[PDB]
Amino acid sequence: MNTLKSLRTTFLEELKSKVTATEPAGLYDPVHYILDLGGKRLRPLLTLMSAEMYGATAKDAMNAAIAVEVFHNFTLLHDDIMDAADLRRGKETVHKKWDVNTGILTGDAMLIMAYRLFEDYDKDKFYQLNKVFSRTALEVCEGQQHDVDFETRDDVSVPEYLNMIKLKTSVLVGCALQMGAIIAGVDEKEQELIYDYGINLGLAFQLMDDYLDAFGDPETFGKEVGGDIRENKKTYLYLKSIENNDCATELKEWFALHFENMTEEQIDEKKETVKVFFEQSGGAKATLDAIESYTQKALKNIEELSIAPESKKQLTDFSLQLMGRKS
Amino acid sequence: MNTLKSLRTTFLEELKSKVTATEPAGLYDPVHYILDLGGKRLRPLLTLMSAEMYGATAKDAMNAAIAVEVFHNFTLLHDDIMDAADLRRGKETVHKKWDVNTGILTGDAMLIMAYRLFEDYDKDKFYQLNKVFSRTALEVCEGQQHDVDFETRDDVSVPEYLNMIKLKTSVLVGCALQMGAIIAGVDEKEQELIYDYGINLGLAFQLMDDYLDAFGDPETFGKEVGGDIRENKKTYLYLKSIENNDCATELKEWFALHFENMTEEQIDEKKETVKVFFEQSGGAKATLDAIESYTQKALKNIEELSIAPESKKQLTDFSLQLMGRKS
Amino acid sequence: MNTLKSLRTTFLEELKSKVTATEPAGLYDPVHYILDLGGKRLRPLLTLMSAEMYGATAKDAMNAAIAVEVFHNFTLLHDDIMDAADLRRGKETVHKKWDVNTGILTGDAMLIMAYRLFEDYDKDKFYQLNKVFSRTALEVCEGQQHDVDFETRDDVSVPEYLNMIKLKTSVLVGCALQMGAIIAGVDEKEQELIYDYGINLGLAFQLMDDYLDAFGDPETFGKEVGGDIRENKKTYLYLKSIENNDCATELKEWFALHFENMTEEQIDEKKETVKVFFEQSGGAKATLDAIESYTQKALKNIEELSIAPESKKQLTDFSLQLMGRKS
Amino acid sequence: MNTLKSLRTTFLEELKSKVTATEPAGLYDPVHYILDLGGKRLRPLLTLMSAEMYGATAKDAMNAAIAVEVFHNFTLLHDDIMDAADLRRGKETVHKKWDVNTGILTGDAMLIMAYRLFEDYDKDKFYQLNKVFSRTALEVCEGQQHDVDFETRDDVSVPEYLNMIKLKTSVLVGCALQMGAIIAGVDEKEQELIYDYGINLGLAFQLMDDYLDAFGDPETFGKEVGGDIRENKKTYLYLKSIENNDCATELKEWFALHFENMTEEQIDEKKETVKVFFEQSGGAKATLDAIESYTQKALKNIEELSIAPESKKQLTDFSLQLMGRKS
Amino acid sequence: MNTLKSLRTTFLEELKSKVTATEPAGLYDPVHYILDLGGKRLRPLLTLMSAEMYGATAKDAMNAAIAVEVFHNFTLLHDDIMDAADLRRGKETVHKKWDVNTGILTGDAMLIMAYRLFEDYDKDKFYQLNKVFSRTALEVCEGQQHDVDFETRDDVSVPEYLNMIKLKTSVLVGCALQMGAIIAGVDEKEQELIYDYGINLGLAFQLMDDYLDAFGDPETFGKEVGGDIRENKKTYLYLKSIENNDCATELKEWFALHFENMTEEQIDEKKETVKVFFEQSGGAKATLDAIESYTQKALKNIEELSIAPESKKQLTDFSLQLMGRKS
Amino acid sequence: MNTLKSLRTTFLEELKSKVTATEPAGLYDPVHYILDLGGKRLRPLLTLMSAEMYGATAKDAMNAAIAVEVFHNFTLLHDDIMDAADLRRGKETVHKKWDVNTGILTGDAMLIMAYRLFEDYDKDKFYQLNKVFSRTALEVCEGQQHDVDFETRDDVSVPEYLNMIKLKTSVLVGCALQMGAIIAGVDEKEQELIYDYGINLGLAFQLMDDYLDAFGDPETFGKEVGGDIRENKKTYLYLKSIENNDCATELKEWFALHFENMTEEQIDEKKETVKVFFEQSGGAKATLDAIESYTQKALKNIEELSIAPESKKQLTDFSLQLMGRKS
Ligand SMILES: [Mg+2]
Ligand SMILES: [Mg+2]
Ligand SMILES: [Mg+2]
Ligand SMILES: [Mg+2]
Ligand SMILES: [Mg+2]
Ligand SMILES: [Mg+2]
Ligand SMILES: [Mg+2]
Ligand SMILES: [Mg+2]
Ligand SMILES: [Mg+2]
Ligand SMILES: [Mg+2]
Ligand SMILES: [Mg+2]
Ligand SMILES: [Mg+2]
Repeated sequence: MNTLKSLRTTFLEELKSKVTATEPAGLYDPVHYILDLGGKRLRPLLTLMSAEMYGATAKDAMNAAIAVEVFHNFTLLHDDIMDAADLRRGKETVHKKWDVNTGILTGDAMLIMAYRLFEDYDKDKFYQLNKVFSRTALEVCEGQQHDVDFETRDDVSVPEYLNMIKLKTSVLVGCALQMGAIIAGVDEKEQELIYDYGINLGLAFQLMDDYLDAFGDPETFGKEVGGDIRENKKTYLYLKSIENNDCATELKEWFALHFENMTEEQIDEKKETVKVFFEQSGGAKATLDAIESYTQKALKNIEELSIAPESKKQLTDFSLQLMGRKS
Repeated sequence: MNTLKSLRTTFLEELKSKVTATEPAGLYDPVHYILDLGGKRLRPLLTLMSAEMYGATAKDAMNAAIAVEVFHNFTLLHDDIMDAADLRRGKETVHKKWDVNTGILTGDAMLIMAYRLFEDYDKDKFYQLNKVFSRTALEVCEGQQHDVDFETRDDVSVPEYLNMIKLKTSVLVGCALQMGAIIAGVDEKEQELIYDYGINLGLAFQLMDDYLDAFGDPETFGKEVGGDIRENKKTYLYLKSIENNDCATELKEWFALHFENMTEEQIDEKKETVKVFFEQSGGAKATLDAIESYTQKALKNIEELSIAPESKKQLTDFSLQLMGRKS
Repeated sequence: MNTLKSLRTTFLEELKSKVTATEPAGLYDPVHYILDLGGKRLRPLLTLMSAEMYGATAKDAMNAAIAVEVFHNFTLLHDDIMDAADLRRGKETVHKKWDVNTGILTGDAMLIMAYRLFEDYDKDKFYQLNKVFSRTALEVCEGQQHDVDFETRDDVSVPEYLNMIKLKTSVLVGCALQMGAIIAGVDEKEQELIYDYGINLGLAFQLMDDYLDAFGDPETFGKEVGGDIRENKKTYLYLKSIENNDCATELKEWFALHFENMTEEQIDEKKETVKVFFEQSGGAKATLDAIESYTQKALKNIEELSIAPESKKQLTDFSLQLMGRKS
Repeated sequence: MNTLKSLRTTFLEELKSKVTATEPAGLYDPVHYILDLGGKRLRPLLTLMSAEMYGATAKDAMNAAIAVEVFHNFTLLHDDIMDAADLRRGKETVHKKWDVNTGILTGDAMLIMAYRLFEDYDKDKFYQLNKVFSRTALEVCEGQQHDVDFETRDDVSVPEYLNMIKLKTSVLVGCALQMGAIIAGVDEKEQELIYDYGINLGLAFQLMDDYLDAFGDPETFGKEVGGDIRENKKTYLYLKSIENNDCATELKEWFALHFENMTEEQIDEKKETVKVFFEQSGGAKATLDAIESYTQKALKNIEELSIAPESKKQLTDFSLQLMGRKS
Repeated sequence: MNTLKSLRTTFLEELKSKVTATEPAGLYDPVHYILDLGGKRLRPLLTLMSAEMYGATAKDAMNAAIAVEVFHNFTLLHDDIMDAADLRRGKETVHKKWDVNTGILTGDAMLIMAYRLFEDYDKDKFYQLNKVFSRTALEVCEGQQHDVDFETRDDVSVPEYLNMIKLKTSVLVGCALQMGAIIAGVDEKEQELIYDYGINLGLAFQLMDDYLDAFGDPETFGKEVGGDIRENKKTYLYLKSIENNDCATELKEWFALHFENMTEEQIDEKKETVKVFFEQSGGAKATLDAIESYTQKALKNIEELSIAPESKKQLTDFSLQLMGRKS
Repeated sequence: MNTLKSLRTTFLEELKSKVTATEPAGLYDPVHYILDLGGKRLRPLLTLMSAEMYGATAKDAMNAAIAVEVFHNFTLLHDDIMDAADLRRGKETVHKKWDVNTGILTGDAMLIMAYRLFEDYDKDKFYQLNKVFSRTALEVCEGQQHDVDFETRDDVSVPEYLNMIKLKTSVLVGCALQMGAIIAGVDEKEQELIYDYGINLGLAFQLMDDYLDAFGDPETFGKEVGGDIRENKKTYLYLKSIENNDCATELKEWFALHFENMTEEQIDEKKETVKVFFEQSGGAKATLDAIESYTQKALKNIEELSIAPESKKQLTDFSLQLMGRKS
């Protein structure tokens, strides 16, 4: 496959070229805004990489890659509204810069624009793309609802948590890879194998996000360190920490304090104290083990793909780099 | 074609049978709720009527008919949020019964469920259905944004108003008819002719809604009489009324008072006084003329369709009944 | 027994004489205010009537009678806060005239002042008075909590409703009568018999309040007609109405609309429509039957009391007058 | 007397055993919650110590000791509502964890449960317990109202401040000791002597709390340092500081700034600057002198009690330990 | 003097000609808006009438007449903000159409523009105009503050009420007349005589407004009937009504209910009931007597002015017409 | 001229003596409060200095000097309301200590009191004082509106910014000097020359305030460092910084974040980062150059005044000291 940097450069050129709606501005200005917040564009690049590895061009896969990115950004726009997020990537969220009604309607327009980007494909690929895309989009809705339901549950199991993050953050990784495979004309059995890789990669990636939310390096315009702790989100780190009967009661008591009932200094003490319980309980290590375990499962999936050994080496290195390890 | 009553009965059976997602309840309970608020189901029945007239069965068109209804209800769910509507058809809106975040996410899930209802069609019809559906859905978003933009404009032309209501309320009428024609295997030229009928019908229907909002018979759990007046919506009735230099200045002055700066009795006096200006200006008659004119255009479209004369008589009668006239 | 009018006159003299705390004004001004809102003073007069019937004087029972009234008013003060009531007996509630913190603290001071009014009794009666008073006060708290719990339950049984109104409104009727009996030196078996009368009377009285809330004559500064309907309170009238499978579904649908999602006219239509369902279902008649049935049970209790036949005739007439019937 | 640690251990066992109401949970769950927030339980242990010193057992005094603690916690529950406190002892307040209406009603239920804990005593002690308890409870209400009244007064005298803290925080110390003496069968003259000790101890203790609010060691989940300063509470420390005509004008000017008109850094500068004025004015020393003076008065009261010299040594040491001094 | 209608016509021409500032629009657009709300322009026309009667022209007095109107409108702009008025003369208030900050700043600009309209006068008249204008403007501020102070007083005397309405509404009537006299070159003794007429006229006019607020004919876009009653304003009508010991207690009790604690129907019942107390107490008649009495005092002032008997007849008729009587 | 310190001492004596209105307290208490917040009283002292330099006494100019200070404080009172300022000079703003309505009405009373302080001047000076005062006051209103208009403009030129700060902060400096010259009997040509000095001085002074807002030394009860940055005020520092095409895009992006969408730490990072862009762009130096340039223009104006060379040396030194330079 081409280098990430080469694919990203082509991708950002083709994005500007294929997303051109401008009028009415009240609808489309926020689409250009959210697509211009930058970053790694991991999801669309999985589509291009999959395509190349299986014999097609980036150029062939490009409209589908752009659908994936438009879709993902549609989810961020509605999610920022539902989560009352003020900033995304150091910039105002769409509903803050404009208004909530703009966020609702523009996000709706982006989901539809994503579907439209499939229309240049032949009838057979068009059908296959729409089918895995729609199943994935509806799964992402279910994952969102599960995550909301967990907010008022005091009894969430690790299996239920892994099912939720699979639907909410991993199926679209699978889907992005599967779409490149569809464009290359690969069969269903092969499509499912690359999909499965995407599931294990996506689960490792999200478990890593759970870990770094608590233990990650602070960035002022980056993700707040200890946001999950402050908001009492029951992530893999917390769920594993409370399996230890020594820490469980005083972890549950920290997770009973709302941040609106607390001063800055109380919130910071809660983050330092809960971080220490995460280490001492074995929860932090159990989280690093689960990330390691999903990454290995993803590497074994790569070994079984019908792609050239170069392609497996590139994918194996990309997977290790994504998980902050070295090649 | 079968009778409306026969099609509606089959439609409500097939709706219950084909929309079965139940878990998670936080996502899908509101889908069953909004689909159970009743009424005429005009849009899906246009799909079934189109199908029958051109040779297919209701049963063949049914999944597409249900897509149309799921789509329309998705738009009502987001619209009720954006318009802060408390009631729909005498019952609490989804965002009032549940919450705004439920309305946002459930509406997203309904748009995706609509797309999925195309999946049993052959690859050729699947392609055609998705294409006219997506273009229609994005047009409905544009119409919504235009209607929002008109709120802060003091200078809206009749042409701009007719373009907005075409996108917001008529293209989906066209689309519902065009989808039945696609299922019957009709060609693009014929599909566009039935689409065009739907445009003229949909414009007549919406101009009728503008008229009845001011002059309609009061229903307590029905549409408020004078809601457009209270909210200073610049509808066809107002736009034509202000063409009269005798009424224009004191109509613009009534339309400058926000209802939040007014007592009940002031609002009622504003409605009675503006209603009288609508009559005396010629605006009310000009609105009835435009409804009459669009209805005639729709009747001429029916005369040119490639359908049996029975089918034209049934459609001609359905069009007159819809516009509160007699056969 | 003396006439109600004679007892009430003595009672209001002794009230002014025995509740004299004035400083600090921020605490005690609201006590004088709430005790001066007038009405029938039913509860304290039951204490005086019980005392006389069993051989003691009004004067002997007076401090205990005043405790009962101070207690009852303490409950109204906290209840007006918890129910967000703006007016009581045509005048501002304590928390509206002053503030919520005044309502909380003054109500606390009134409960304690009630207990103190027992202190002139001999050690034996003091003990008995405190014991039935405290059990009654804690039962009234439980009844309040049950009524709150019923707000979020869709499944309340008639037995659970009768248990709630017994605790919330009837045990204090029983208690007021039992306290007069204690002051007259009557034994526990007799005390319980008059208590039981008070339970049946209190249940009849509250079932009558449920009936008149819907069907009572309007008083502008009196209880709103249809308040229970507007607030979707599941009272005996509603619980019996929904036993009719013909009315049940559209009663439950009316009871799903919050009044904050409705206009005045929608609220008035809901009250007229639900009132009609109450009649047509058999719920209204079943409510009048239950009032009749509790009143008869109370009359039989009177026949078994150890009091002079005069005393039974006076009590029998008082019971019928209270229930808006004739002697 | 037994050791504090031994009495506390027995007390927490007997508390769990004698406070068993669980249904309805909406009423009683918050009672178990507030009684489980831990700490020294000073007030109930004064009751047990008094009992032992005068010849009775802890076991005899236990129900009365538990009444004292239930009473005190009832006051904290209403006080946390009226003061808008978010946390108590590092945990959410009842009105934050549940709601305000829960706090109002559960607190009412706790006052009544306290009264009920007297019922196992003989009629003579029952009478005496209820009488000093009720007088104390009503005095605590008056002290609360005085403290509220001082918020809008610019003219509060040291005598008026000492009278307020006596009613609000000291009479219950007196009362707790007096109740143990009543259970031991001691006479009124002796009961008043131990009561008086409790008054002087309670005044020393509260003057110490005034001192430590400004000058105490910071605890993140403990009492905020400088809360009285931030809220402009006119405590003994401020009242003595303004007797100095050199500091008075700029102290009154600091005490004119609301914390809602200030940034964190302004609040911290106000606390550092006012703390310095407290030292330099002589106010801090005058506060330490008043604590010393009340402690000595309490020690002289101990010398005059009719108890064994051991008992006086234990009480003398307990008094010095409470005031953060050594034996 | 010219007819009111002739003076008003010249006045509205000269207003448009002499108030021409347009940029920046954010400052001056609201000046044109508030000056275009129409009505009788009584105050400026008093200036023109005074001028003519004493020998000058309307044209000479015009800039001063316009100052008076600009001043009066400046007071209405700030008053509408402070009173939270939504409408003025059937149109949105400046702070509702724009914002509060616009109302504050534009009103400030209008006071200054008023002062500037004196600048074409000779140095002697300029001095005299500025002096009576400034004293009047500061008196109007004092009257406003007194009216605010009366809101929290339960003890307002008729003398204090008459002093307040003199400052708030009458001194500017006096001032407008005095300014015309200054322009005609009249001496101080004569200027004070016409001023005094204006005081008695202005007091009659305001007492009439107090009367008509309760008893006036309803106009939907006019002054609310019973606004003073709803807002518990202690006007001459209420102050005289409570002199009757028969009505006083239940009038004070009606005047204790805030309209925010009341339903529409309670407010309407309060207005009907208080109106009846106003009649039956003698308060309504005492108000008509005071209006009659001030009008007669004004007529006697006219008899003593140094003007032609025509001028006295015109002024006498104008005074009677203003008070809704006939010539 | 006398020393600043000598003039300030006389000024504060004469202020206390000439501003004596006390009743009603609700109107005048806030006038005494805002005039007692201290500082340099630059503006009134310019009036006294101008008077002395041209031959009059301080005593002659004093009433006009006090008008200037009363006027300036009137503007601060309304400005603190419109800007929602909580503190002024370390003390609560008038609208926070009292209320907004007090701020509106008291500020109105202060503008009128200012005008009244001209009344002891002879008719010729009275006329000249009123005329330059009123033109200045109306210009200050226009400058305020321009500054408000700039909040919603993305396109503000340096010329438009300099025009706004001239009207908002410099014309009153000119005016204060011109009034002293009028009192000394100087001619219009000379009056305009001292006015012009005041314009250049006032522009230098305000450009210095723009500079020190970003780069000034922090004072806790002083002006917040980086307030203009936090509020995205487009001051000379920002306008010059964005002329550099290297910094412009990321400066505009920082200036797009509202502080309500940011944490403390994000605000502090924004201030540090924007401060660095101000230096590196050349904007900071260009601001120091413009201050230097206006100061030199002011020094040249001093050289051309018709005053004694002493007077020019004193004024030259005062100008350099004001701009934080040395003599
Ligand atoms: Mg994200
Ligand atoms: Mg997540
Ligand atoms: Mg609709
Ligand atoms: Mg519409
Ligand atoms: Mg009641
Ligand atoms: Mg009830
Ligand atoms: Mg505490
Ligand atoms: Mg305290
Ligand atoms: Mg008016
Ligand atoms: Mg008035
Ligand atoms: Mg300033
Ligand atoms: Mg500025």
